Amino acid sequence: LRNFCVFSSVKPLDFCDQYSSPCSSDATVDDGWFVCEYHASRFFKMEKLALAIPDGTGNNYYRTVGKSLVDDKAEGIERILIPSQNNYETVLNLSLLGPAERLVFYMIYDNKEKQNEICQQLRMYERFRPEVVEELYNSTLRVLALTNPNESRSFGLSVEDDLAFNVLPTFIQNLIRKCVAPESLTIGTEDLQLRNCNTCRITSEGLLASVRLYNSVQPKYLYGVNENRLQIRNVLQFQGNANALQQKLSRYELYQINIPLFLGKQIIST
Amino acid sequence: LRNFCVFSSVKPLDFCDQYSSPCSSDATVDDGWFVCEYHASRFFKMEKLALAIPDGTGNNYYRTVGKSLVDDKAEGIERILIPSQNNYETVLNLSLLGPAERLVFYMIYDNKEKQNEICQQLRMYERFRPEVVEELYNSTLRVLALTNPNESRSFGLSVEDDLAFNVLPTFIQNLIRKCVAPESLTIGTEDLQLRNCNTCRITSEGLLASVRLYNSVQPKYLYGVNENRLQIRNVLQFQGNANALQQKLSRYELYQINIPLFLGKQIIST
Amino acid sequence: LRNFCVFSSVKPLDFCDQYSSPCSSDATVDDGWFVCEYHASRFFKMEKLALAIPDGTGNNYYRTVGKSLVDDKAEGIERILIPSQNNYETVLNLSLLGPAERLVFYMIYDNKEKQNEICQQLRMYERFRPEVVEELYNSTLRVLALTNPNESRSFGLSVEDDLAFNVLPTFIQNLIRKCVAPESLTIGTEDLQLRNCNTCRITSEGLLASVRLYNSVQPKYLYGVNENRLQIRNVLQFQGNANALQQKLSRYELYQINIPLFLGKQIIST
Amino acid sequence: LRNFCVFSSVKPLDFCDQYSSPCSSDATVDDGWFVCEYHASRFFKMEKLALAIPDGTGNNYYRTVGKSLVDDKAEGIERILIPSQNNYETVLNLSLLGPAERLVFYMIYDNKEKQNEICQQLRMYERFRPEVVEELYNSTLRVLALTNPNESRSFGLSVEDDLAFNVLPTFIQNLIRKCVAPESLTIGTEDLQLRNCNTCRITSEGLLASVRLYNSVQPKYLYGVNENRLQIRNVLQFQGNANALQQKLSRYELYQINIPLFLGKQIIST
Repeated sequence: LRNFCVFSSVKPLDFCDQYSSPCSSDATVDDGWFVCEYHASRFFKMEKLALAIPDGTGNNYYRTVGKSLVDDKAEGIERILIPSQNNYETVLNLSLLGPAERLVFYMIYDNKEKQNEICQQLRMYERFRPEVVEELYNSTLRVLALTNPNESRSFGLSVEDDLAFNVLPTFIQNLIRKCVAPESLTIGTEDLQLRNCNTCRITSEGLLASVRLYNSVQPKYLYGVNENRLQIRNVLQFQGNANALQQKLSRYELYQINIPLFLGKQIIST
Repeated sequence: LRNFCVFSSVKPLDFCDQYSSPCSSDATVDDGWFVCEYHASRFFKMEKLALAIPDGTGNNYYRTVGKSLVDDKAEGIERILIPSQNNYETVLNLSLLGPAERLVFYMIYDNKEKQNEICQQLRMYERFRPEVVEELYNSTLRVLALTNPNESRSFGLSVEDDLAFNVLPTFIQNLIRKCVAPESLTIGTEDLQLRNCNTCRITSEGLLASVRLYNSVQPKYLYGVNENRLQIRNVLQFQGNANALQQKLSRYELYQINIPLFLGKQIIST
Repeated sequence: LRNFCVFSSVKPLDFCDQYSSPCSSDATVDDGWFVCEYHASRFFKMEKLALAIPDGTGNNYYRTVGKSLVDDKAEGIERILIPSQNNYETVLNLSLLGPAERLVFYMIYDNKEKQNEICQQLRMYERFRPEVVEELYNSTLRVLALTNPNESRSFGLSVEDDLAFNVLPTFIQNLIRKCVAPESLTIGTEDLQLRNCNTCRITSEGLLASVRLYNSVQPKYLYGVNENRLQIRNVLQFQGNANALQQKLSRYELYQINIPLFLGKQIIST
Repeated sequence: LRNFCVFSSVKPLDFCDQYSSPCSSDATVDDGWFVCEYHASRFFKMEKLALAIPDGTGNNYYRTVGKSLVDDKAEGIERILIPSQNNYETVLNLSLLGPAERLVFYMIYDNKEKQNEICQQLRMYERFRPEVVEELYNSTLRVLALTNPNESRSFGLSVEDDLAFNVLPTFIQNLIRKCVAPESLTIGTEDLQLRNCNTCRITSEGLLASVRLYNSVQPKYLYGVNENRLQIRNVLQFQGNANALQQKLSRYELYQINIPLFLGKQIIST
């Protein structure tokens, strides 16, 4: 598979003489997410980060961790990172999306009736090109197949967290497992406390950025804005020169104020 | 003051025809620590980091935060970042240090009797050069003068934390204030939750890295090691190629596993 | 006989259009083992070594000695070099092996009932090629025939060692005699003390590497390992440059740390 | 020191216009013996061998071990490897050696009266060149200085072995320590059983090859023989062709029949 993104198979059904998928350059690497950084940012509101664990000899074990794009001012469903099967249609706005993306989302969340309804309603597009549904269905199925199943992963000390996790679809479970790093990682015979505090939570509505931590990240795929419209809203600004703002302190190494997803514990077998 | 480091005035008392202070390049910037990064790393086991707070217009307010160099395997006094006046002599090993550094440490912690004893015992060095004690005392005094005193700073919800903080010397109090960032910062009219969890603690023995978080930082001033001696100790290593170690994931942006000092809350007045 | 290995006659019963035996290049020399070095390493966990005894004129008498591949960390049945008829099925894992190898092992250890059962159960393979059992049985029988019987060989000063040796099958007895060198060899009229200490033992469970000597041998047929799987286990390493590790001493002739099989005494008649 | 051999300073006292020391090529490496392989073979009847201990990462720790040149037919003082101060004069035949070698041996064994007597008797050679004794004495002293002093070394389970070892001179003690390998070596936290049996012994007469093991080593510095003289002595020879002598078995890797010096246990600190 040259492109591992589950949304890479989405194409204009009407006419595709020359179309390029919007997947980013990371869609060609098998990091286990099966979602490119562009699509993850667009849908699940997160980016990818690499976490390196050293051993003592000079070898590094690498892991993926999600970086939350949710600001501290977001409320309600705006703080939901990955929606669950109970509210994915409302959170992702499936009615507004195109039929191909809607079918892909239905197949991801395992809605057989919706899958059949969309497939039967999409047959009239066969009159344009004879692979409107066949190749899309096959590609999505072969992408989802790779997600099917002494390392252990716990997502909280409470039973309700485990119940919320085990009712999610297999693709969603794999995405959450790959995007959420453990607070404490037991590797070999030693425990590494990556963080003593959590930043995300798993509930009946999916994976949410429950903690309202301050986020100062600049998205590299969601930075578009309409300059033609006039926006009138109060903000706060600083008065002073470099002495008052202490601009010289910028010469030091900057501490990034971001929100990586940390929750639960992980056991890595020998 | 071209050099703001309190230890920059320490010179060989016997002979100083051509001597260069070991202060790093950051000793010439007035960041409020009054201790260079080299000396802070050597004594208080921490480095300097810059924290930027945006406003909304495009201006950044900069602050200093300490980065802990204490590993999770350290025990007891090895986890003490900044010792208090009760145990600074034992923690810093004053009996092993030179007379000039010992006098500087005595003056920092306000031990008048020790100051007078060292000054009277150091008079025999006047026979080499007539400024063995005078210029050192004057420089240390003028450095300490700058540390003398609606912004507020709380270092915990418990009374004992405040009692431990207010019994420290003025220089130590200023260093702790400059090196420890607040968990939540109330700026203007809004609260920014920099971190929901703490990484350091203030007790009767000073500022300690109480939380045994995993540290993967490489000191840039304490990396020396004797290769001639043979060291025999068990460690853990990873077996596998790039596929097993997932080296390709290194192409993503790395999340730094370090321990910045976060504790208490801060109120910044308009 | 171009190939003297007893396991060289094992072939895929189903289809053998182009099959090459895994016997090593030493299978074509009649050293008396009747087992190639590859198969000896695979089953009995030993390699072949040559021992030369000079006379005084310039002629050398050559003998074979087994080199143990068992490490000092092995425990229990992992230290068994050549299993006896009491536990050969468990040690060699006959239930996991193919029917041809199982039949060969049954014939080696003289289990007539198992031989007949396997021969009658293997008749259904005659429908593929008409020599599934006939040629294999004939080759194994003609190989075993060569092993049938004032030189003397003692395998210990205790009676139980002799009792353990004399209850073994003829093929196993010949293999042990050829692979185990004497501690003291009486040749002509003089005794040569090859070794004052023993390295192997013969008991009711066969020939075992009883002595937990350190083994630093690298097998040349058992060096395969799966690099795709991640292995997490603590080991010990040395810190230091060539001066600390004394790498220059590598210019001298190296003393090989291996475990040849030495036990008992041998009398060679004129 | 370009040449670490203690006997390298021995020169013809009468005339040295063009003289080359008989030290071998290993005299320029600081292996801790301070005796070249040629001189060790000539006097103490042993050669040098390298022993490599692996760790688990890929680094090897190297040690020196003595290889005994004493045959199993030697008797009495012919089996003495390193003589002690009680019988070094008789074993080494000091009365037959030259004055320079005799003085070097006296200084090695710490015989002050003999040293002074030889130095005063060697003054008449000052009339040839003015450094007959001065440079030799200085070189021998500076060589012996390097031998002066949680690793531990035991040379037997009996008290008499320790008493015999501790009464030897410092140079002899260092030579025995460097040339005798431990039977069991405790490195780090694990024990490596290099050999379960000993090959040498330490007694009141020094280090001896007590065990009459068969030796088939060919010395590379003591192979000279007078072919002009006729030697008449009975030996044993083998009758037969390659089939009777089993010359084909020479194709296997040969097991060297030599006698490395193994005795006691060694503890290597971290």
